[PDB]
Amino acid sequence: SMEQVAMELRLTELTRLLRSVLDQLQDKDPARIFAQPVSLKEVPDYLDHIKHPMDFATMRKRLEAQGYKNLHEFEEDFDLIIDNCMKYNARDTVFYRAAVRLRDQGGVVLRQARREVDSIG
Repeated sequence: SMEQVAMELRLTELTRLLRSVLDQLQDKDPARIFAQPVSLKEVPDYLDHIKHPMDFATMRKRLEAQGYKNLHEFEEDFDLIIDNCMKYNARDTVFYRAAVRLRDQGGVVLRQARREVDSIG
């Protein structure tokens, strides 16, 4: 149907905007701490602590399959990155501190993303 095509075009355009958001958030992680999944070879107990692991490569896979339907779903995954790290790692660690800085700097990007998503529809 034409309606299905129009819905698909909307999803494609959201995917474009989320890719730009993702790129901007990942720039706020210049140490690449959050770039890849925590390795279960190197941290073998991780899944005993963290039930829903997340990282930027994993988000990028979902994004490129058009697997985010709305900004809320995308933000859920970004918040998992931050929140998982702030539980597994202590306050005095470069990991925790990286997550705080990513959260604080990412807030700005996400605030305007929400306005754009709403504005453009």
